[PDB]
Amino acid sequence: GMKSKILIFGGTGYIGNHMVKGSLKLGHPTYVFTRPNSSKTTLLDEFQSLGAIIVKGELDEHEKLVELMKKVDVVISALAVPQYLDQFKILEAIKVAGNIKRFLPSDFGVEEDRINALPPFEALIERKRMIRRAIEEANIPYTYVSANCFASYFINYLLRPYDPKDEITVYGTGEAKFAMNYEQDIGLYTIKVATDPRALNRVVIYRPSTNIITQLELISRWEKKIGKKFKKIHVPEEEIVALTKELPEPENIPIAILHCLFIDGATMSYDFKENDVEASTLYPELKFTTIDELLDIFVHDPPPPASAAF
Ligand SMILES: NC(=O)c1ccc[n+]([C@@H]2O[C@H](COP(=O)([O-])OP(=O)(O)OC[C@H]3O[C@@H](n4cnc5c(N)ncnc54)[C@H](OP(=O)(O)O)[C@@H]3O)[C@@H](O)[C@H]2O)c1
Repeated sequence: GMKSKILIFGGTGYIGNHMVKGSLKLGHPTYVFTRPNSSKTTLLDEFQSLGAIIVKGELDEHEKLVELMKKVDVVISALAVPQYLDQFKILEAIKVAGNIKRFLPSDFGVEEDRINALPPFEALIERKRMIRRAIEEANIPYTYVSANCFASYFINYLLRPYDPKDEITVYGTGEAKFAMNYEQDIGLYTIKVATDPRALNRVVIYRPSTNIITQLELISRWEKKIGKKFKKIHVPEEEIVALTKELPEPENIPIAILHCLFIDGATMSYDFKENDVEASTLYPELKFTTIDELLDIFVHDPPPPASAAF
């Protein structure tokens, strides 16, 4: 009834599917824009069975976007890095429609307006900021979400639980702190704040105290969980730096993220600004799945590994 109608772009995506599910679970009328040449047919069928309205089309269909924007209240973009400036197509429709109550561009990472990485990653951040400036310039109501590290994503990446190897690779010293959150919670919380007046025109950061850790600490705890000690092999920072300069694109981009995440610890290298909102504090009936709980999940039923597109 009163439920805001939510439109999600990139809904079949890695993090996008969680926003679609949390939206439906929260009883929000949910529209999912997806490409006709969709290969996520089985996932779309699932969304459909959950009550979601599927809208096939291309971002180039400006008029379709405009007429669609008119039927919804909230717009969330969970598009991949390759499609970042394409968000200007979504932005143009919103502007023409004029009725959008909240717009969440595709961030869901580190806090771009307060951290600096190597040229490769610095370039992608610059783009996100371009989007942000355009949003504020037009006075479009928004919410900037810094979700920090996708947990299942990085546990698979750093621990390779689907590989009984005796060694484990540590980037840099492994002493750098970072925060990692379960993908399911990132989705649910993003939907909550997209309608939370407390997040209107604000930067929301997902940093629950129970999800801050270093590579070494993560490894050490995984070891206790499974009762197996691993041989640690470090990759010097200087080597990671050289690679970002040598390796081509997009190969060198995740190399720059790794340095920024696990070597620089850009997800913990800053203190909260006055206007910042840390989401775990917003809802007493909700909580982020903790690291220990996450390790438990990877023991009882580990989720499959995944790689982001660059
Ligand atoms: N913080 C972290 O640890 C972390 C990790 C990974 C990603 N991220 C961030 O999360 C956001 C989304 O990442 P993601 O990996 O979830 O995205 P993704 O799964 O790679 O892609 C999202 C969706 O984009 C649509 N799409 C793909 N190619 C397209 C094209 N050429 N034109 C139009 N639409 C296209 C697809 O949907 P359809 O097939 O339905 O059209 C796809 O499912 C990004 O901003 C990314 O940087 C953060």
